[PDB]
Amino acid sequence: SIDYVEMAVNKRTVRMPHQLFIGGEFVDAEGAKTSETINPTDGSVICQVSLAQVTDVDKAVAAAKDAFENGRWGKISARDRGRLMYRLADLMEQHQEELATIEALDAGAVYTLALKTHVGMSIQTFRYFAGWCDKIQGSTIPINQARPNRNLTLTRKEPVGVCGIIIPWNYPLMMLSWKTAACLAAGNTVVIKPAQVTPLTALKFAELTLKAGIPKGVVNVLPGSGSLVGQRLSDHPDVRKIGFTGSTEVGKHIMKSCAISNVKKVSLELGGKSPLIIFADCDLNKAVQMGMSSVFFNKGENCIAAGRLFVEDSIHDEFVRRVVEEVRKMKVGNPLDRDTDHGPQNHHAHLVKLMEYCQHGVKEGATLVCGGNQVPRPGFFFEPTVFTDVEDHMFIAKEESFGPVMIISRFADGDLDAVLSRANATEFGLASGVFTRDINKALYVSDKLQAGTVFVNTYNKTDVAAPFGGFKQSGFGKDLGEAALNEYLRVKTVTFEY
Amino acid sequence: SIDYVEMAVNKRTVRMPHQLFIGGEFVDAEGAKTSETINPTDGSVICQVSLAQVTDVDKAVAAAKDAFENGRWGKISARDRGRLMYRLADLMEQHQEELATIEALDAGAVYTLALKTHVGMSIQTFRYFAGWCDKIQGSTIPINQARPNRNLTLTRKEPVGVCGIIIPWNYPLMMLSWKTAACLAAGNTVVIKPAQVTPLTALKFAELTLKAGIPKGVVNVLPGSGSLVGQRLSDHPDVRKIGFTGSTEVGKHIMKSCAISNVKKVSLELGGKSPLIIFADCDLNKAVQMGMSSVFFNKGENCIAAGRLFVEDSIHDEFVRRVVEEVRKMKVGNPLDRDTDHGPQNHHAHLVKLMEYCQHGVKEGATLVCGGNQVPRPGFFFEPTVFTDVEDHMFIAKEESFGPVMIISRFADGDLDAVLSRANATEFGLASGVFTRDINKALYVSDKLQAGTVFVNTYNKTDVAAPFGGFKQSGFGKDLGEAALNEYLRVKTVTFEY
Amino acid sequence: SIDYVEMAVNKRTVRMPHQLFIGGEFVDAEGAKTSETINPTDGSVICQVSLAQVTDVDKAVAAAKDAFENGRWGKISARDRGRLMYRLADLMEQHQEELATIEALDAGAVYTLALKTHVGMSIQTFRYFAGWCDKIQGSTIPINQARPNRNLTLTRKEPVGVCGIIIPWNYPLMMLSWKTAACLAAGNTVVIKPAQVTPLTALKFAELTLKAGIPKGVVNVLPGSGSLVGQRLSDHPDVRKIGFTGSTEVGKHIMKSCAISNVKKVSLELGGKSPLIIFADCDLNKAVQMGMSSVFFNKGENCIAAGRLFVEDSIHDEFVRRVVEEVRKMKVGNPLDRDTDHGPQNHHAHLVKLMEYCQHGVKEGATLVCGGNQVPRPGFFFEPTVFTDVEDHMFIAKEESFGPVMIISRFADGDLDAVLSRANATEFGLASGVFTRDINKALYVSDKLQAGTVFVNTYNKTDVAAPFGGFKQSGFGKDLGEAALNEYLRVKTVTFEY
Amino acid sequence: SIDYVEMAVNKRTVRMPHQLFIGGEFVDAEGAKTSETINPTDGSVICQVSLAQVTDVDKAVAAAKDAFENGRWGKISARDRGRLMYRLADLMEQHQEELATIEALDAGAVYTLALKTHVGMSIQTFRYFAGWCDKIQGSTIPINQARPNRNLTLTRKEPVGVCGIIIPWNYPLMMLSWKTAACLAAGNTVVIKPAQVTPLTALKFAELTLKAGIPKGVVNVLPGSGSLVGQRLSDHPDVRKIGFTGSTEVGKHIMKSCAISNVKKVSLELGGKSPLIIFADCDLNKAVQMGMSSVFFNKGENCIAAGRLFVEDSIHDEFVRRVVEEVRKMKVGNPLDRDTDHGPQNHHAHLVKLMEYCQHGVKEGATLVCGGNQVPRPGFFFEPTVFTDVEDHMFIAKEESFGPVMIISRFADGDLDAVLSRANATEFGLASGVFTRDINKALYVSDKLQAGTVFVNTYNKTDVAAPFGGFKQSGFGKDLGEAALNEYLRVKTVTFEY
Ligand SMILES: Cc1cc2c(C(C)C)c(O)c(O)c(C=O)c2c(O)c1-c1c(C)cc2c(C(C)C)c(O)c(O)c(C=O)c2c1O
Repeated sequence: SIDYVEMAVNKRTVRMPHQLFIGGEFVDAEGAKTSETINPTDGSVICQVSLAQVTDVDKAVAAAKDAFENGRWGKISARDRGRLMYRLADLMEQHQEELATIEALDAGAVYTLALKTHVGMSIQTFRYFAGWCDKIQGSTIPINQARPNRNLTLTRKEPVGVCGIIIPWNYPLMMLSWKTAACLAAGNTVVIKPAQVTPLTALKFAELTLKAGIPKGVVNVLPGSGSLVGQRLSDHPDVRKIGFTGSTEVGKHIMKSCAISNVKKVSLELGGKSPLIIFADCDLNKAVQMGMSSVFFNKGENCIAAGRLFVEDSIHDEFVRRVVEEVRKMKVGNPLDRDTDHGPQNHHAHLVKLMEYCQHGVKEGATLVCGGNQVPRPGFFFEPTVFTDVEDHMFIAKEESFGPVMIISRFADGDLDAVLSRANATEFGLASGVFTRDINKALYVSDKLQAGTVFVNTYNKTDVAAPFGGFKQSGFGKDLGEAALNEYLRVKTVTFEY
Repeated sequence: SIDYVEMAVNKRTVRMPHQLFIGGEFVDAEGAKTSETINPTDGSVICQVSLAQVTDVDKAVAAAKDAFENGRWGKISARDRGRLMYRLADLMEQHQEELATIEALDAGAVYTLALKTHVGMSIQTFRYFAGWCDKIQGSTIPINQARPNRNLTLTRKEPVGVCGIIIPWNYPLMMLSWKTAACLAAGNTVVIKPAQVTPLTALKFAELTLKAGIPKGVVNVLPGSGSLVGQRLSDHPDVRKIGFTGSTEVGKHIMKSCAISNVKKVSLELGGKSPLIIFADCDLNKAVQMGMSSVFFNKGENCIAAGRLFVEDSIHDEFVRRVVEEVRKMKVGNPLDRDTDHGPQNHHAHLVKLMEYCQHGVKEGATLVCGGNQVPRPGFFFEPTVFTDVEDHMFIAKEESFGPVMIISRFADGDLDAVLSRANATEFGLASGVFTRDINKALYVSDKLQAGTVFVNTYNKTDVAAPFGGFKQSGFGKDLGEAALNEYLRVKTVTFEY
Repeated sequence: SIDYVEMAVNKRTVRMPHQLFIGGEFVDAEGAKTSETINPTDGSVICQVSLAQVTDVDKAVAAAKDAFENGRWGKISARDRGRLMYRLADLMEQHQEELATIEALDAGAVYTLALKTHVGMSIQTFRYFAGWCDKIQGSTIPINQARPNRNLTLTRKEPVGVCGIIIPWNYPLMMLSWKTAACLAAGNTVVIKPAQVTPLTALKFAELTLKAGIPKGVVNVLPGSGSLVGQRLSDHPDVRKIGFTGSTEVGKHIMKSCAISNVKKVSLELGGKSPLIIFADCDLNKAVQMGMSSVFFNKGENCIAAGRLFVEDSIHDEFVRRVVEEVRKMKVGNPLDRDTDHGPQNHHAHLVKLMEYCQHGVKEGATLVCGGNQVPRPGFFFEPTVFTDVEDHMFIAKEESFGPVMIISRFADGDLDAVLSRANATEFGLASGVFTRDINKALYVSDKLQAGTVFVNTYNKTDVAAPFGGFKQSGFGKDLGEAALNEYLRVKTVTFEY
Repeated sequence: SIDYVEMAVNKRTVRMPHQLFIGGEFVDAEGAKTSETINPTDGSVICQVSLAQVTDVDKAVAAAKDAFENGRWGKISARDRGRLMYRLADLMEQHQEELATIEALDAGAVYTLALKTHVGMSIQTFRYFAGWCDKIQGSTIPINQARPNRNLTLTRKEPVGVCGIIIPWNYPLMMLSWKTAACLAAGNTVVIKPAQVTPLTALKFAELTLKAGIPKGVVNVLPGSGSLVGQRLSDHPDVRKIGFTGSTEVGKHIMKSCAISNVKKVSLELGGKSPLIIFADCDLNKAVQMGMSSVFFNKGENCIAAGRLFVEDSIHDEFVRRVVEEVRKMKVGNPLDRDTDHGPQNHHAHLVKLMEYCQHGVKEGATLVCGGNQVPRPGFFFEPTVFTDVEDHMFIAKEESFGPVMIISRFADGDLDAVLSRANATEFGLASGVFTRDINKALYVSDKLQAGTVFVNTYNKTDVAAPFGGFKQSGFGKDLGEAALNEYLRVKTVTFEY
């Protein structure tokens, strides 16, 4: 009998769950504590959400150890687990207008992608990663056949324990499923520390599993403070695995728990500085458009998006002045409004956090080729900014903006390794990109970039079986791929003899 | 023109290298600093060995970045790399009397295994792991074939960088090669922080590569202090990977560098508490002998050896009183002496470090069924001790002895899960064992033990293609196997389109 | 608008397809030719089925070359192919009472397995082998990196062409899916030459794909004469691959087309002489029961079933006299009748074909310990026969019975290699078996048997990811496993350079 | 005490073995039968070689079943087998002047490649394929873990039996080793039916194994008649495997034994019609030279060499008239003579067999742009011929020449699929080629060619780890690669339970 302040918004009764779903039920935090959520389109508040404490971390990793151990999920055969996980996708996509508008409402994400991605892109990873439940294998090798005896082996892939779930702030709901598939499938159960700014898409998901009847205590979400609930899950002895994506900061401090508390594996992701090295030889009509889609996607709140958009001289002002036109083409409106092409940032201070970045570089001597300050309306709409020719020593060409701020640079006509060593030199080593058509110019674009997905001639390809991770300065541990069930599952050995 | 105080010992001119082989040559430490080595058979000293400083860690990870980058090893085709690594095995096994007697002399290891293991067991892993040089593969998947375009992919396996080499103290030379194969092969070069108590087997190896002409700066060894040279390699920015085996201690403090300095992967191993659950149903003649070989091997200095030798009641005193006879059968003598069946421990205080362990349990109420104190001769020979019936709460049945101290326990006749939950409860989760013949009693021995190599009906199988690692409380990262070239090699992605 | 003589039988409207589904539709043979089907429970006929000609083999391998080339299946991306193949499993298992009762009706298979296997066992291999559609890989090696140039490679796995489908007679429907998964998945399309005695389970499957909307001309089934339709598919130039299981005869004559017509690969399976070497040490209660289930399964029409049931002396009459009781325990009734434990053979003359086998050995001097002749009822029920002690030179201990005729032999108490060389000497080298508990007696049971699945302590394990084939005298080419997509997919090479 | 008519030729005592090395010794054929060898440089004879009978095929496959079964090779551990096979490479390359000049003398091969390839290229495949002796693996999967029991598996890779060795006529010695590595390594032994025209390089190899002391009866070579010794090995029951490369003819008649005699696997290769589709965009200086090296290599006796050298219009006469100059540049001389760039064909009538091919096309209307008839000197030197513009219907543009007869065609400037469908239409589907630099023109060159090694921008790369085979009309079964030990080794299954 969970309570909801029923929100008949966007032609649908939005019920975004408030409680802390634990032990089979949604419940409040310590003493009926709470934590609100913000309407980023206006700065408004939406509703009340309980915010757990260190009172709860004693409860989640002990109550979600029920599903792991005793009930249905702990032991049911390989089929119905996926077959139950698969039925989730049956209910969920039916209610995309729930997860579309909600994530259109929670994190202000535009409705146009709120339908395609914010439910659709989740519908895929439910069914692609619900695959390997009854399909995962041993691989068991030729042990020493010890004469005069006869030997054997069979290693295997086994679940680990209980896991940590730190969804980032930017992509709240869809990046729940991207970490609700590779975690549950490996045999274990989950306990989620969502983003509390937009936790209402996250908490909305588990209610469907309620009807969907997954074994009790298999999935439990947990809003909370920044580094208490995270740390309290970051140090508990019971927890076995840990999922997070966010700043570069939290890890080097959170990764000191893992040197101490319980040596359990770690899974952290950091934002990046993808250099999108556009030559001019590619089709200039698409060198700008998908180039313009390369950065300004989903109002700039893109995880890997390339904020250093190199261009050859021959098309720069061309690419600029055309893109300069394209910077004007966008729509700023209600994300649930179909025509909306640009919405507000996630949060209030962050629009500040982006603007000074603009202000930083502009003071350096940066060609503020448009905007750079807040769109003059409630919420935190920001003017899509376009710098120019900013070299590396400046502060804008090193910091992660976290905004739709196209921050160009430039090089010599046809350069391969030098300026791309201005694409190679950034320590944020997540993504990359390139455009080209003569691929005697894509033979040296993708070999040498020490990046984690060394694209060529495209970008923006959020698709389920693209196995993904990051290199040095944005984490380790791969998501959205087969290795996702490479670490999540523990390797046993055996060694018989007769 | 390296200098050696030529040691014509054991019918052979022992030249154990003293210097710090860097930049292509063996050289001394800071200001001609040194660090001695101990003769564990007598407590004597052998010779002088320079001990590097933080002056050197600026030199190794910058000079061994030469082989990686510019010379032969950085770029030569896949064949001659193994073909050069393979020629190493041509020279080395010819001089087993070098690495046999030396390791018979350095770490006091008996000659009987000094020939079979301390060179022979190294001769294997040179040639089994010199295999995959020109044999390692991509595995490149079906990317979204994006209509109306046509797509592709090809991931790959790439070297990482420069690595850290902390050979443990116990198995000095052979465990060099076990980490001189999986490291060099992946494309990178190596820099070795050996055990300085017995660094003279370690430093002896690289001289053969000198004749063997491996590319310069590919292999460089480095004696040094405990946690300076280790830490100074534990924090440098240049270093990319790190190899160590030793105490459980150093990691939880060393693993705080990896949360900070440069996030590079880690590879650490800790000693263990393998419960060797001998039923009586196995052949009692071999239930004792290989059981007796299960612990007392190479004078107790065994990395995974089972120091909790469970036995059913029916054979306990039988297994005891027979093994009690077998505890007497052993030889204590010069390890290079063929008849020697038991030598001294590694080091002086450690024989203390083992004896109080004996003294600890005996004060608890432990049946000191023999010995327990130092063999009355120079060096640090120790009397093979046999306790009995020691339950878990005591200090001996929880601590790692690090000695040939057979520390029994006991259970009910035919028990499967309970007493093996006294085999399951220890957090040192490296090895295991079991004996049995009716393998309706090996169906529940090996499934449930949360250990890393869940043996059945044998033990002691140091062989090259037995892929090995540890579980929770002794590290993470697998050695001596195919996954050894699973982490050492970085995964790239590509994504074309036409 | 396919026609069906609607059969409201077994509480369900059996529509078993009659036509020759080609070019997208079910259609009749040459000139409206036909070929009937037999009710094996009674000798009755069920309905009319067109029987194609050499008029059709010009049509199938030219019309099913449509799906391969132009329509949806030829080019759709990796996902929906499985996603369309997966939706097949959505419809099909819903109508198990169709494929259960039909195969309960077509081939007289008992309903008890008609539900579990004759639809259930097909439901698995739809979903396990619908896996590898979007999951199959290249594996692309280190080509000579030719200095002063720079090289590469990427091999791949590609579909072959059009294939040949000869389902055997015994397991009509379920062995359709076992060859409807590994064939379709590799990129190609299929054309089926089913068993015309029981083609009504086979032809029933493709109607569901009609609703299931697989690309046109991807699947086409074809009843026909014995060695015309088979030969006419055995010699056509267009056909690229060929699937068949049946007698040892047809191949050595059919394999002369492959030396001539078009050199395309071949896939043939032959029945076998699995020696099921039961020691007595195994649990005698299960040494008989699963031993009795080892032969008499699905009324003896078992593909690999062990018809030489060795036993130690100590239990022979015991195992006999108990099994002698068990030979009486069985039910002979309507296969769709739940209590039915034994049904008729497939066909009329075959019950003859089995009885003389009985008659053969009995004339030799065989202890006809029960029955041996026809059950006195319509259809062709046969009395479960049990011989004894028949040695090898006789005709029964060499011929394939193709019946539930438990044909024992015997040996010395505890013999390992000699009598098992009466298990080793038979050239039918498909299966094997053994029972044992002390597995110092399963150390020499399974090493030396030159068989294709060298079982120990079980049998009867028809499961999807058990990769299966045969050795010398029963074919070559493996089914029900990963190598199934090892041959079906052609290996390309490439070799770049820059 | 083998006899040799000692030939102190080429500054070295050529001992080419005459006998039939069987049962450990070299011996003569039936009744001291013989079979000569021809000096192709002059038509001269070299010496006497016994030619076995069907008297011998009773001896080889029974005497070489000794090594397989009883002696050293049957059972010695994995190391020394390669270690003995590896020592072969120690002796053999030392005597390259033996195998260089001999093959310079036997098959008239030029000394320039007689050193690099005819011993050097053999020295590689001895050591690359002597690798996998002690390195080959199981791969043993997750069998149904059948609750309430606990299951396992371990498949493996096992030797097959005795094999058939039909070295072709063209590349006599080096193609011995290419089939002396993948055969011996898999556990079995070998019996060689070499080319009797040039059997003196072949028979020369096994003498070194005599000193090299491989286990007796592991290797036995056998000169003989065309289709008796081949057929007599083609039908024997004992033989298990079969190796041959030669005409397209012998197989479709020899492959009728395999449908009958003993169903054992088959390995046959046929010559090809590689279309070497040179665009003009590639460097025209190398478009001719390596193009000219693409066909005229080792005096035209090239197994896969592209005898249909397409060219764009823009460079045709250019490529022609320059290559026309290059057709003149070559040297015709003694193959052991260093300056020799062109030698005679293998045999007397074959130079006829090539000339009428010239005569065939020239009568069709072919531009005989040079030569076309015999070089006017003893032996069978042939004038390097260059046709032009010959379209497909003619006889020269369909037949395999088997000569250095550059037989051009032509197309439209920049054509991709049409004229390459004159590269795609030939049913000889072994090799291919292409030149290009803008690899928007190598994106459609290599995808669609139904060939077995779909080259781009190079050719002529005989290297050991290039896994090789053929497509439809030149055989099946891959050589010089990892799959070479994919078929040669039989797959076992096991299936335990507890
Ligand atoms: C991967 C693939 C899947 C296809 C499928 C799926 C959905 C089953 C079809 O259904 C289908 O109809 C296809 C036919 O078009 C088809 C197809 O062509 C390819 C393909 C492609 C796109 C490019 C290749 C290249 C490029 C660099 C040009 C190679 O270099 C190369 O070597 C290849 C070979 O491996 C190679 C190749 O196989």
